[PDB]
Amino acid sequence: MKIEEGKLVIWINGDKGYNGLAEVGKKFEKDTGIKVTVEHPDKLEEKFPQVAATGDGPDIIFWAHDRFGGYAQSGLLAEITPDKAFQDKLYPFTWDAVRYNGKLIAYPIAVEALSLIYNKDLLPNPPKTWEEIPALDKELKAKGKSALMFNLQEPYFTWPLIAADGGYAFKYENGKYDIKDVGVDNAGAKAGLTFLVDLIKNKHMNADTDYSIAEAAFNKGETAMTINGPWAWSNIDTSKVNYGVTVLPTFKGQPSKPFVGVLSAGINAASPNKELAKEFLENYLLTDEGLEAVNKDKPLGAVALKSYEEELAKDPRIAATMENAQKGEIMPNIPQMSAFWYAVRTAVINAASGRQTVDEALKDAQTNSSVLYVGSKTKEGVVHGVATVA
Ligand SMILES: OC[C@H]1O[C@H](O[C@H]2[C@H](O)[C@@H](O)[C@@H](O)O[C@@H]2CO)[C@H](O)[C@@H](O)[C@@H]1O
Repeated sequence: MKIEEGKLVIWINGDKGYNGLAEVGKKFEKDTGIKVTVEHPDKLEEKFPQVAATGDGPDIIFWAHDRFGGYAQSGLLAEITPDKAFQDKLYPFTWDAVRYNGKLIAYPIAVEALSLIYNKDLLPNPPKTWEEIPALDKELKAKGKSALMFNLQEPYFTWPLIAADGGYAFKYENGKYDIKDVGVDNAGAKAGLTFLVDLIKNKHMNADTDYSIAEAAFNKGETAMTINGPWAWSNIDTSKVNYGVTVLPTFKGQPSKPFVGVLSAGINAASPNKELAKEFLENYLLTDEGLEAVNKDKPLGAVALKSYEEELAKDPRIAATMENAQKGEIMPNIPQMSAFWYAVRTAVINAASGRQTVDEALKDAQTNSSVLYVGSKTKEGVVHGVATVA
């Protein structure tokens, strides 16, 4: 087989606590002799389905739940078999996130949402509104700093602002998402993206800023604010910055609405190690000690495991995560999410760079948002012979 029998290969995004996860893997190996190798490939959410479609890849894939319906529909995921006693250990909300066509398709790990992160020494009183950011930036620029830097390459980070005044992905009614009813080019979405583009045109932000650039600037103390998730807190702890984590600014008086993700672990349908993967996930990772090892590396957010309590008091950063999560919406897990995200990525990048107007960018994204992975689609070469055209 392509996937090696008798070991586990696990893929997780490079922003998460892969070192802590590897520690859990080493404990599994110490107890059972089964080697666990953790990797963090680039473009994971795309690499996984490409390799899994050919029966290759990791035994276990970690990503937010929104990608998993597409993976399931394409036959890339094993059926998971947690018993009732195991299911009882995790919050019902988190199982809901990984339920697709009635089946649980992955193990939920933790709830993630973006928050506003700010430097208390530069900015003891962070802005309550998006609208006050230009004036704040002007003052900071005179002091050799800037107001705000965050990743402008992934639409996840701009979505909270696009959604604030009325943008939405897929309409949800009567227990169903309507894939023909998209909210990407409505008045609310246009208002939010226009605000973002104005920030860039007015030199308060730079369209080229990505995750690494924003993190480096915030953690060096060059910018007063950033927008990020729980995984980012570890590096800020290491930094010299005295930081707060708080509610995102409002726009037109309405809350920013981050899309809430549940980090989840799926088992590759091609894996010959499905029972090993179940043992590892249920009995090693989704335990107080397992989650602690990952969380101590990079924070997970609000974990799915009911029993977990490694602190004496609440973590105010988690409280802020939850406040933002409650203001936002849970991502759909439907297969159409990949098309939505590709479309909105294009719109934000093109509007931010000036390649298109906001109206044109969102018009296209609306059209483009409204099975995914099979060998004969995902293979990089041709599958028919040239002779066929004769
Ligand atoms: O930007 C589109 C992207 O958004 C989400 O990905 C997040 C992920 O959920 C977070 O955990 C964070 O760590 O990384 C990503 C942002 O760069 C969706 O989950 C993903 O499918 C989508 O492509």
